[PDB]
Amino acid sequence: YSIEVRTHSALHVVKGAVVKAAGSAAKWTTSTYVKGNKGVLIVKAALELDKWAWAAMEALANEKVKENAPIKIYELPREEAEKMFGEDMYDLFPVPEDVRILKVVVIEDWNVNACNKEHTKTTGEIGPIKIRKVRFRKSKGLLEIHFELLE
Ligand SMILES: [Zn+2]
Repeated sequence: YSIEVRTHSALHVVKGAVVKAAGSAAKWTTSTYVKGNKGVLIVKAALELDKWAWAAMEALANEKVKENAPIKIYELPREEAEKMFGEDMYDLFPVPEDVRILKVVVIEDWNVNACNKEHTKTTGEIGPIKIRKVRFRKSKGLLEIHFELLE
């Protein structure tokens, strides 16, 4: 696999970790990016989290990785997808109304996201995930998770 394919799959794993560590008050992604072996996940955060969160997120992310869980894909009609997954599968960008069929990524009881990119078949292929930075921006109610993979 491409390092960026892996880093991108890691976004899904890391997102799930953030939600598990912080609950549903940090579950809406505003934006993300992948550059080589590095990725950044930014989510809306209603609350500042405790001193254990950063470490908790990294631990949870890596645990999901060794679990080597399958990264499922459902390519369904938009209406069926929305019924099956709800608004949860969307990020905070608009998905043109003419897109009537969605590819949605599912890591069972971890993360659900409408995404048309390539992914690893399982979480184990991602390798160790390292979170070198977590920045909470109080006034904007935004939480940034910076992480990186091994090439
Ligand atoms: Zn994706």
